[PDB]
Amino acid sequence: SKEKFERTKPHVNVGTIGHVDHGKTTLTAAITTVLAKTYGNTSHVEYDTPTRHYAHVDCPGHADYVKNMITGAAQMDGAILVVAATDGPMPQTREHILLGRQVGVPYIIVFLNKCDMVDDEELLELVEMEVRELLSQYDFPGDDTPIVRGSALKALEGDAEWEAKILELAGFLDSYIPEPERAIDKPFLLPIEDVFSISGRGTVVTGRVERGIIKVGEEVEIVGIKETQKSTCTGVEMFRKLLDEGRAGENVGVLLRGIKREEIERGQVLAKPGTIKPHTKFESEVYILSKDEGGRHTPFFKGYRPQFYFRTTDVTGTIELPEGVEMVMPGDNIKMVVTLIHPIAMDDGLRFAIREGGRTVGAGVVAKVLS
RNA sequence: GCUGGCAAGCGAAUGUAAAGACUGACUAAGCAUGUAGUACCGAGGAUGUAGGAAUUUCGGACGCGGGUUCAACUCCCGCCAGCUCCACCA
Ligand SMILES: C/C=C\C=C\[C@@H]1O[C@](O)([C@H](CC)C(=O)NC/C=C\C=C(/C)[C@@H](OC)[C@@H](C)[C@@H]2O[C@H](/C=C/C=C/C=C(\C)C(=O)c3c(O)cc[nH]c3=O)[C@H](O)[C@@H]2O)[C@H](O)[C@H](O)C1(C)C
Ligand SMILES: Nc1nc2c(ncn2[C@@H]2O[C@H](COP(=O)(O)OP(=O)(O)O)[C@@H](O)[C@H]2O)c(=O)[nH]1
Repeated sequence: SKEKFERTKPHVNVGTIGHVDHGKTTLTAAITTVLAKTYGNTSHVEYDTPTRHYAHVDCPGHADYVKNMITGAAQMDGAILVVAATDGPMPQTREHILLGRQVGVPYIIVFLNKCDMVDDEELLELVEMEVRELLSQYDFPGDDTPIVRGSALKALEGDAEWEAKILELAGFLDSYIPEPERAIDKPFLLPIEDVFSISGRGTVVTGRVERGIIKVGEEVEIVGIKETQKSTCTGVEMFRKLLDEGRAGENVGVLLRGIKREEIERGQVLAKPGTIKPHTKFESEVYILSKDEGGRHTPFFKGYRPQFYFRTTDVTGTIELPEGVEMVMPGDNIKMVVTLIHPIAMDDGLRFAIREGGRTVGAGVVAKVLS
């Protein structure tokens, strides 16, 4: 809160969701150190590339942390698959790539650690070919993707070769990730993802601005679980730096006045007044396929109670279908009505995720609202 | 049925009552194929192998949902209702 941030080199979000205990934290720390040297839980570090300013999100690679990882990847603009070159693909890596494809991460860069732990020039190529084949078979891009090999912990050790290699890694990261599209057309909207309580400052809510801008001193409305209320913003900041306005697409922390830590939970949205209204039941078309798209095999019936993940959080919901469909067997391209317990401010065209038993069943697009 | 040959009175003895074949227009009365009928049932005949009565039970409900030992009413998971532990300072 002592640095006046300059809105140059537009913000781009990059997230590392690589394999567990394969060097994600070490890799991001090494990247930050080498960039700050040559240029002068979800860990949100930042670094200013000469091309663009990036915010690096090291997400937890644990399966049980998938719920917050969903927002971390939806938050994310470019994925970094961090994997060891001595073990190759893993079930955890496959789950992570499936989640990334289901959340819609366009650009992914593969990094191969433990390059020097292997005294050969064929095993590294074999594992690179294997991961490339995995990407090409799991609906991912192919030979037009920069694949990065090298050591993630020696990048911090005194060297020159690996420093140059990681600098080249950062270069094509910023090359392969062009200027992203921002949605500052509609009024301001920001889904909440974390809450902090600053002693002497107050409560601050973190998140990626979905749309619109936030000027210092603007009135906004909290809409979400069990509550729709009003508030005032004072002191827009980003990564402990002074800001003047907050564009859309970057993870920022907005300071709210008259906010209670227990009263405000994750799942709500800070919108412009009179824009969106929370609803508990709405009509949506489902896009489940027969068997090979996450959906189950046996022809289940009504009363299904899945979690409907949204931009922020999820909630257990019920589904009702119009007459003409005796069963709700997988293969549901039809429209139905979904009722949720916790009301969340929603708009037409919203894309949500249907999940159950730790696996995604199908997608859904909001068609109408029944309040 | 009027008549039909005549006895019987015109108010007397007092009546055999078969009704199928054959020609053809057939789409019964333009118009597709005909000599007995493929229709229509309703108290005329039959199904009784399967669905209705009893009779063994499958179905359910211990929070729901389902991929689970079927013996599930906690044999595998995601939630939600409480207890605890921390991560958690734009
Ligand atoms: C994943 C949960 C959270 C997502 C959040 C929301 O997802 C979304 O609502 C999203 C809507 C598009 C959503 O609902 N996703 C969540 C739910 C739905 C899932 C989406 C997308 C899919 O389409 C039916 C999606 C995989 C789709 O398959 C296509 C190809 C198939 C790939 C293979 C893998 C699959 C499945 C598979 O079963 C499979 C296999 O076949 C062989 C081997 N092993 C496998 O395991 C293509 O790759 C498309 O991408 C939006 O992206 C929102 O922006 C969001 C981020 C708020
Ligand atoms: N030998 C070797 N070890 C590595 C390399 N990259 C990462 N590591 C190991 O990975 C560990 C760091 O794991 P960490 O990032 O904290 O786990 P994660 O966050 O779940 O990915 C370190 O102890 C390193 O020994 C590498 O290139 N070579």
